[PDB]
Amino acid sequence: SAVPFHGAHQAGIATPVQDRLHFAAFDVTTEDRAAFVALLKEWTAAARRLTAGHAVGEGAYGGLPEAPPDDTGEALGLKPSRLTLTIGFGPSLFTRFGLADLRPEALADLPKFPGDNLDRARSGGDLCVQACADDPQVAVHAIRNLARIGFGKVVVRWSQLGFGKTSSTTPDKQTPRNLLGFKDGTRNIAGTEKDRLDRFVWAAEKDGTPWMTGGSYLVARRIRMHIETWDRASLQEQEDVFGRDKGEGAPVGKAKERDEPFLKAMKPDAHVRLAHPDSNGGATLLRRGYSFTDGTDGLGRLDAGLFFLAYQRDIRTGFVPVQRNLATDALNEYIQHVGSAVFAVPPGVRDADDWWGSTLFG
Amino acid sequence: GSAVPFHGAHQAGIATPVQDRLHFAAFDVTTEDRAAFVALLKEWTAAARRLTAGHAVGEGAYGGLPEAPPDDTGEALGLKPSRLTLTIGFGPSLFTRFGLADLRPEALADLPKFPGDNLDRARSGGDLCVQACADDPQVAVHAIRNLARIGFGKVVVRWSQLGFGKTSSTTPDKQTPRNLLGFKDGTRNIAGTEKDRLDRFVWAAEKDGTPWMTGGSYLVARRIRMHIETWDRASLQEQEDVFGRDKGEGAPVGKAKERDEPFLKAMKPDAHVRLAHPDSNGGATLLRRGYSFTDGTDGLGRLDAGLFFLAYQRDIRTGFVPVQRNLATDALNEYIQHVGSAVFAVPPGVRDADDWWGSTLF
Ligand code: HEM
Ligand code: HEM
Repeated sequence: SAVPFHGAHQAGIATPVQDRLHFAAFDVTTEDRAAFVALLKEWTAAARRLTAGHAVGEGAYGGLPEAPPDDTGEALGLKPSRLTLTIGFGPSLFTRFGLADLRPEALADLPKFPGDNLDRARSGGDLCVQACADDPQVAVHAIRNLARIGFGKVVVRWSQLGFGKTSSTTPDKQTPRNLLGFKDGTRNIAGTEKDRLDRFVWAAEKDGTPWMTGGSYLVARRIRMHIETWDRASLQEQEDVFGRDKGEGAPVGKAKERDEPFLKAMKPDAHVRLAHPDSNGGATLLRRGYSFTDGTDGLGRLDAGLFFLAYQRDIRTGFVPVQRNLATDALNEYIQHVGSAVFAVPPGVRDADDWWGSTLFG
Repeated sequence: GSAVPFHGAHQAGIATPVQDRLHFAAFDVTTEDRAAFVALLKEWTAAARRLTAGHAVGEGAYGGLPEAPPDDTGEALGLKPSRLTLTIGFGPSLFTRFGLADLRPEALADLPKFPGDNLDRARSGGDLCVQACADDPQVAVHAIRNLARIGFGKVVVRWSQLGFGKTSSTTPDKQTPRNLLGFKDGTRNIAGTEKDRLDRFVWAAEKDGTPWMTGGSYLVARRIRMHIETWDRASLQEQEDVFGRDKGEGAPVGKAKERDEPFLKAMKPDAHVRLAHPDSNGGATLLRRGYSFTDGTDGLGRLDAGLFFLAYQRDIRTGFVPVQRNLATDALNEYIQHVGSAVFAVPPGVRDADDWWGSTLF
């Protein structure tokens, strides 16, 4: 029911994937480094309470009548619901507070990729908070109260709600399906694979940026799906796009979802074949994304897709080579990348006296 | 994760326990062929039987001819029914078509202008609606998406609204949920067990003057934006004064327990509960069944937040209209704005496997 907040690493990366997401990018409006550090400390105090299912500050009620309550109250009576709060720092943060020479080289700007149609207003950001929980109101409450605590020092640049599986009704070892109807997550780095996490996800001291040791790098892409076009494709076209069948999710020519793929049996521009580590010099990613459905656009089409999140030890050797290799992906006909951001996710909060960003700000 | 029975004298999704998630879609009709529209209603009813039982529509999501699109888009495969209910309604504009003019119920009244309205016409109205409620958002989206696909060329989605969490209750024996202002919302509603009150206030009766509507209800939908910046800087006393209940327990002012009966004379004259209470409106009583929403940011550095208000009633003229008229002096008006609106006639239930949505009208 709760996930420990403290550790060598931030929670919400290798910890079990929760049913819901509220992801928010913030822009910083203060130039005062001391005021920003103060905020990080207050945010960390609030996060400790939130992830344990307690209200922030003095609480949501019972205080002075003439004062606004410290907590806005909409999570009263709810459980912690495995809430994790994961903070990250965008490249643009390092132009402030004299941090320019502390930007990690692994926090690389992404190139323009073919077919990008990025909405500037739903891209970038000085920092992010990823709120994952099994109850979406727990996640929203966390973001709403962090933004309220930060008011005057940060503003919300963009936000995205997402959903995965509903654990109360769906088994844990069942692979969830994305909104194209295919199982999504079969060949991924699991949180149990400590060695693969050290190799592919966690920043190491020898990587060149000491304050990031134990952190990770996050790529976020809001990927719209062209639902109505996809739904008019034949079953064979859909399966040819991925290289797996739709019902079982087995690789072509195999029987079971978890059978290892035979890449030469897939079409040359099939998604799995292009994204597989063997096709990318061994590049391997921790995918931790969520489906979204925001409504319908002005043409009646479903505004839906995948809020893709990938964690890696170095953006240059993780997301960039794989996404570059998708230049000819058969899936490109049915998707469009419309938002993007990258973040350096710092190491964990070690104990009750530590605070978000302490290794960077000291 | 269980199924809610689809057949009955009334449609499910009204008196039914309120499910965690909402996907509401309003459709406009694009065909002038009454026969083709009746055929759609029958095909939609057949799909709804499958969907509410947790089965795929038509011949299924895979295993068909490779060269044909699958009958079901597949993203709900392996999921439980999740208490999915599908509730159809007919908007007043529908009755300008198919020779239905003289069948428009008088109880399906157009709403007057209310002070403070700022209604977006694009996200208002609609020839018909489908309310999809379920505990699993993927199940709800799947249902809307597949109904829309089946209806291609005969209906188009006009607007849609997702609700990430309920703000209503038809089960007073379960915990009352909170809206994004942090107050319990749903304490004094109509419970699904209160058969006499549902007959008096919710279900249309033959004697009311429209026989085809016997057993149905009337639905008002209002999209309400919340000014959370303004609210969140108000004092606790101000917030509690606005409603007439305390924030922590949700008891009427002066009393100890949520479900103690309000003593209205102890509330401020402009308190929401005092103004909305049946005793202040000649006995007018509503079944409220709304959900919270957030659609990103407002572009001004803040989270967007609202309440998608849904009310069912026996006659719009004796339910929503008098109550909302009495809210002209509501203290809550300082913190909300109605920005979308629609009314629908919700026909009687689908009696058995031979029946179909709208059969008593057509
Ligand atoms: C809407 C967009 C996308 C959809 C629907 C999608 C869907 C899928 C599916 C169905 C699979 C096979 C099952 C699995 O192993 O998870 C898969 C695998 C994979 N995808 Fe995607 N994907 C999308 C975007 C991306 C992007 C943007 C990247 C990276 C830049 C990516 C990288 C991968 C990787 C690495 C695998 C595993 C390949 C393997 O090792 O077998 N995907 N994806
Ligand atoms: C964002 C908008 C609104 C919010 C935050 C809100 C909030 C509340 C709250 C906190 C209660 C007290 C607990 C309860 O009995 O449910 C309440 C009661 C009630 N509300 Fe609202 N409400 C809103 C809009 C409306 C509207 C538009 C109507 C009808 C036109 C309405 C009608 C009622 C009724 C009939 C009651 C029960 C009064 C009683 O019999 O005691 N509300 N509302």
